[PDB]
Parts: sequence; structure tokens; C-alpha cells
Amino acid sequence: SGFRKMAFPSGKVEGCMVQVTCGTTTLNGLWLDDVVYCPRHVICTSEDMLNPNYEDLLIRKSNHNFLVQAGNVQLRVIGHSMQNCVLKLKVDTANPKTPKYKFVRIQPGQTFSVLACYNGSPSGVYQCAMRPNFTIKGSFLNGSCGSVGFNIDYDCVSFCYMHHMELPTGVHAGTDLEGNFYGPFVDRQTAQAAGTDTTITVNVLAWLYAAVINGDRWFLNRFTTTLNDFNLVAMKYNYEPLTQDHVDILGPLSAQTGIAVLDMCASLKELLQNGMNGRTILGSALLEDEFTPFDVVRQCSGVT
Amino acid sequence: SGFRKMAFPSGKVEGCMVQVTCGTTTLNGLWLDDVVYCPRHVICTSEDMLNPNYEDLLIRKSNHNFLVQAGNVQLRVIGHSMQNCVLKLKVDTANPKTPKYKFVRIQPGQTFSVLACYNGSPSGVYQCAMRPNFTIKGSFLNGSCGSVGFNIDYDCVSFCYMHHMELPTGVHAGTDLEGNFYGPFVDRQTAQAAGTDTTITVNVLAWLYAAVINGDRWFLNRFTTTLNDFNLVAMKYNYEPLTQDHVDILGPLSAQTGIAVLDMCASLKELLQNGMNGRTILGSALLEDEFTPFDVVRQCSGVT
Ligand SMILES: C#Cc1cccc(CC(=O)Nc2cncc3ccccc23)c1
Ligand SMILES: C#Cc1cccc(CC(=O)Nc2cncc3ccccc23)c1
Repeated sequence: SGFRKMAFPSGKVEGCMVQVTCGTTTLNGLWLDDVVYCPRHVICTSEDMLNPNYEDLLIRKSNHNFLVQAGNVQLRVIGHSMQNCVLKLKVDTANPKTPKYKFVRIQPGQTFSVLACYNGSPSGVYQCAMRPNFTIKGSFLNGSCGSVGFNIDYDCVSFCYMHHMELPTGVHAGTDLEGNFYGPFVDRQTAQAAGTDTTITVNVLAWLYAAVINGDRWFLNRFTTTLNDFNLVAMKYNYEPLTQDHVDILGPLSAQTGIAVLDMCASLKELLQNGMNGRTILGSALLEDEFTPFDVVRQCSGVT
Repeated sequence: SGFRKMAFPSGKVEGCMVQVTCGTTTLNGLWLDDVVYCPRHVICTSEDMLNPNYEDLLIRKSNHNFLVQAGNVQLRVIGHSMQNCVLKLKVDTANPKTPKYKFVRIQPGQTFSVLACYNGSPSGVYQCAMRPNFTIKGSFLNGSCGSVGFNIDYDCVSFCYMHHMELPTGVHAGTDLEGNFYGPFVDRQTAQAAGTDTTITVNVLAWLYAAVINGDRWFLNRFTTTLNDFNLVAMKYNYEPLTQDHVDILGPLSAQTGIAVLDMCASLKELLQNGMNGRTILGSALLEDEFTPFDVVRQCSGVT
């Protein structure tokens, strides 16, 4: 028992982290096979970071300008190319520590582990969710660019995020491993609206099921609701509307606790309308939305 | 910017995890050099787990009874010994992945990362604190025994905890790497009082400094206090008394924000006496005590 914001073991990803230096900028790169993936803003200076012409800036660069170091060993760059907002630096040596991997684009509301890195060196690992508005509420300082987000299924690492930018609001923006930004963000130092965020309803419900599994039951009530009535409450409190697909993904947790998804929705409705009343659920005094139904089953069953 | 419950990258520890099977019990072991460390209750059955005579139970065991597997390879056991509540199984091969390491006994209120494991395989990593009452509020299922807690200083892994037991209250108990239990706990399936817990005051203050560094400032007030007045409030709210050593450890955070430790104590006093008033600090609606002053500086400066 016990419920924690658990991240995947970072070992497989630590073995892929390299340092990428171009001109005066240093950031992190991801070494998979004979390719190093890093944010394309590694080629920028402070002057052109307000409105960079990436094509023009990359034309002034040759393979020898991209200094790539894996710990204390220098990788030899034999090709470079820009794909969307990422640079792919072909190296003459395949990473001996390349795990089984995939590049995936996650959906908003899905979760992933982030291995924060500086100068190609891992500093820490944390779990987070891709917000409905495509930002991440991470913990990143200058030099963290190129740190990646991922999920692990047995031995396969699914890379879903590469960190690029911190918005003036303090939230984080980045791309998939093909360099496509999540959200409307551009790699420019400019005002960028993150857009209205919402609470991931399906995840809060999944977390309520984890709370019941782990003994926290005070919030369970004698009521039930319908998807329509619950969605009126979700509307009022800036929660994502709940669909039948969400109810279906909550099937296993509903079967495990024997608490019908709509009865759990009525518990969430009462919590939204009345608050916690100074109480806690799984050590939190607010409704937690960074655990998916899959995360809850994974943690509550012990998949390795 | 951004503040997360960050765990150390688990790579160095993942490389040490093995599976240990004795009779019908399987749990995790830690392979460092030519020694495998695991909880001594691996030699128990369900019948003798109520009051085990470990010396007697271990006498019925030979080296060949301890099945140790590292992934898919079998380690050959050439010696076994009990030290307090841990078994040390000498193996004929040193772990090629042994990192630079130390065995340390942490103080209550200190933090550490836990790599939860099942059948010698890493499932996840999370950060937690050793409670003032020597329990840990972890996330562990059956088979997690032998999962270890650690801190990392550059390349040196300091192992501080080995998981042994879940109390009937759902909290966790374990030992240092010499097999000494933290707290009054014994490796017996019996009623065990965890003792009155308290909130780690120095850590809450450190977290309040992290909140100021990361933009959350609403809680700052026009007041100050003394250690005596603050300790009267800490007494009333079951917070650990604040000492000059704690004030001294908060020195760097006090210097960084320019907010005197006693002025921050007055902010904490107002929060304790009035609550959050439905507001949040670093995404939490309660006062967080799982970040030490060192953790806050580490995360806010980016040490790798
Ligand atoms: C795309 C892009 C882009 C645009 C301008 C500038 C940059 C650089 C940049 O935003 N890097 C950082 C990322 N994370 C956290 C940080 C915290 C403090 C300072 C910098 C941070 C990227
Ligand atoms: C010392 C000791 C001792 C005494 C009796 C029994 C055991 C076994 C034991 O407590 N293992 C577990 C540890 N963590 C979480 C668990 C969750 C569900 C079931 C078992 C769990 C150890």
C-alpha cells in the first residue's frame, strides 16, 4: 500500500544523454543509435533568439561546429539536419547503451517521466502530465533544454517529449522527438499564450480509485450521478468533460473496488462543490490529476 | 523555474538490483562488489513469520539454498552471513556495474530516493523523507522487500535504506545497509507502534524559500517572530522544534531570497494559525515537509 508520484527508473535514458555545444550555447542531446537529437535553438545566440531564422543560422554551421560529448568522450559528427525544431546530428558511432526505443507523440492528459539534465548529466527524475493546454509544469533551469520525457513498457523506452522552452509564466514547452511542438508554441523568445488549462477529470477519478484501494475512503458517499449532470459540474469547475471512453478506461479500477464509475463521479462532484473540508486524500489537500488510470493500476499491481 | 518532488537518477542503483529466492520466498537484493545484501526475512515461511528465530532458520540454510539471479544470469553463492536484519550473500563474481558507494545511516527528516523493485526488476523511483518517527510513507507492494533508498553525490551512491516491512497502518519500515532498523521496529508480523510523528519544520521552511524563489509569494507577511514564540506555535501544531542549527542550515536560502529565517518563521506561523484559505503554494494545498534545505538549493541551482 501507499501511493506516490512515481517516475519510471531512468537508467535506460541516462545512458543516452550527451552534451551538445554549438558556438557559445551548451544544452542536452539524446544519443540513440548513431544519431544525437537536441533542440535546434542550440545554434542561436542571445541577439537572434528574439526572432531566429533557423535555416539561415544552420547554414553558417558545419558538422565540426557541433561539439558532442558523452561523459568524457567526444563523438565525431558526420552529418547534421533540422527536422521541425530539432537538430539530428549523425555521429560515426552507435550508442552502445541504446535501449529498445520508440518515438511517440503523447495525448494531453497522459503522463511521463522527465530526466532533468545539465551539460549532458542527469540531475533528477520526476513524473508529470502533459497539461490539456500542452504545457508541462516541470522543474527546469537554464541548460535543461534537451532533457527528455519518456515512458517505459518492459524494456522499450517511448520518448515522448524533449524540453525546449520556459514561458514567461514559468510553465514549460517542448516537442515530440520529431521536433513538433506540443501546443501552439514556437522556439522564439516572445509572448506566447499557453491557453486555458483544465483539470484532467479521468485522472482525478483514477486517483480517487487509488485512494479507495489504499484505504482513504472518507470521500465515498451515498450518491450517484449521470454523465450529463457530472459534466455540468465539470464545466463549472474547469474540469475536462467526461466521455464514455474515459468511463471505459476506468473499467478495471471500477471492477477492482466494486465502485461504479458514476458513483465515483458523484464523490468527485461532492468534493468539487464542497471542497476537502480541511481533510486529505493520499497525502494531498487538493484533487490530484497527474495519475492516469494506467498509472494507478501499474503502481497498485507492481508492473516492472 | 518550477519545483518538483525530484528523485535522483536511478541508473547506478538499477545496475545493482538482483532477485533473491530462498525456499518459497522471493525478494530483492543489492549486489555491490561480490556481496548481495537483502532482508533476512527471505528465509522465513508464513508460519514462522509471526515470531521467527532467525538464527535457527538460517542454520537450516546452505549457500545453494539462496538463489540469486541478476536479470537472466545466475550468481554462485559461496558464503552467507546475517548482520542484524540483513543477509550478506557472498558471490563468486563482483558486480561489473558496482558504482562508487557508501553505506550511510540517515537522520530523521532527511530525504532519499527509493527505487521500488519486484523480482529484482526496477518498477519506479520516488523521493521521500525518513519521518521523525523513523517510518517512511512509501509505495510498496508484496515482493518490494529489499528495494533500497539512496542519495547520490556526483558519482557516489550513499545507500541509506533497505525496505523490510509494511506496518498494519500502511506505513513502511526498514533498515540501514548494516541491517539496523530505523525506529523501534522488528522483523516480525506483530502490532508495532510507529510513535507520534511530527512535521519536519526546517523542511517546510526550506520549501517556503523554494516557493519564494519560484514566484509564490502570497504567504509573505509584514511580521517577524523569535525562536521561542515560533516554537510555541510549532508545539501546538505538532511541528518539530526549530533550533539554531536549523536556522544555520537555512542560511543560504535566507541569503538568496534576502528573507531573514525568523521572518519566514512568522510566515509559517501565520499559515499554521490561519491555514491556506483555499490557496496553494508550489501546487500544494498543504505545508510540504519532504524537501530539505539541501534539496531546495540542489533543485534551484541544478547540481548534476
Ligand atoms: C524554444 C525556445 C527558447 C526561446 C528562448 C530561449 C530559450 C532558452 C530557455 O527558455 N531555456 C530554459 C528552459 N527551461 C527552463 C529555464 C529556466 C531559466 C532560463 C531558461 C530556461 C529557448
Ligand atoms: C520485517 C518484516 C516483515 C514481517 C512480516 C512480513 C513481511 C512482508 C512484508 O511486510 N512485505 C511488504 C512490504 N511492503 C509492502 C507490502 C504490501 C503488502 C504486503 C506485503 C508488503 C515482512
